[PDB]
Amino acid sequence: MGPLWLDVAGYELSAEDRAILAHPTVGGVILFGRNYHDNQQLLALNKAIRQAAARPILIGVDQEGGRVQRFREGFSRIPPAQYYARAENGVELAEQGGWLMAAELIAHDVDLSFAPVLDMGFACKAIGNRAFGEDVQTVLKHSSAFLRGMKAVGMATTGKHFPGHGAVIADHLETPYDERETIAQDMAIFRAQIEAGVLDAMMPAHVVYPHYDAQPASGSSYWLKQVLREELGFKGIVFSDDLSMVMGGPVERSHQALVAGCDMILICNKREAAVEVLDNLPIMEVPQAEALLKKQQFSYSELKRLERWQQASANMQRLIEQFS
Repeated sequence: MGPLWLDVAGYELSAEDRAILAHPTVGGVILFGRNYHDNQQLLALNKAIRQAAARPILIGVDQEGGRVQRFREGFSRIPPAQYYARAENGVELAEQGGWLMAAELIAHDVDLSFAPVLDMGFACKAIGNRAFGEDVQTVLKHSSAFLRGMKAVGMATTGKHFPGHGAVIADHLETPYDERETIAQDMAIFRAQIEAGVLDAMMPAHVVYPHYDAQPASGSSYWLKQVLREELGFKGIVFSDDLSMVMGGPVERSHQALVAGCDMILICNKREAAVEVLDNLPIMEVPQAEALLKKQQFSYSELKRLERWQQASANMQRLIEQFS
């Protein structure tokens, strides 16, 4: 695997997608709703992706439940992360949620979902009910549960959005700011999940914490190195934010993400810029990214035979209905 995650246009690989997936700078492919028509089509495309790379490669997606579920039709609907803690059954249900979400991606040949959201609070319009809670305990208590489900089926985990996007309650510049003099609680959540060793990966917030550092966390040496590696001893993979959203052109920016301390970089919704990176960036391997590869393998028929799937999909459906 190389460092670059990119995307494709639709339901099937084009000639150009194929030539690009064979380039050793690509490490992974991130799928969106636009790449999903139906269960069999999804399987066929993921099979075509792995085939064109002729080498291990990652297939990722943002499948959190609720406001962010790329694949809905033909899947179990997963509730907003927020709901779990509102049932008096929350830990039990969050785990089922995480297990069901993870299990079904895997059943369709996807390695990982970019989750869980470890942000605190609901006031950030963009995070909202994507968060597990408004306080450190609620959040830790329920995302640990979601985390454990993911891991039970062999799915690598990704805490986002470090060091915490849940209080970004402002908005007329290009980059979002969070001007608190301290974000100690928001970050205590990432710290504990790191210490417990339950995250394989971490996605940084594209947010400036002016009290701390001038750069957006996703592109900040302080946040990704001093804080994330040195102060917290995180040992997993570090993603960049989508490098499409100062620093220079595509290849200039990627280079900064990497120097800032990202192990991998995402370039979405801009094919020309991904290609510019493939053509001009010196080749680097990210072998430790092998750790994100899904660890189990099964089909959707085999899965739908576990009592566990039958309970979980029934229990998620009613959890959703319970809080319309």
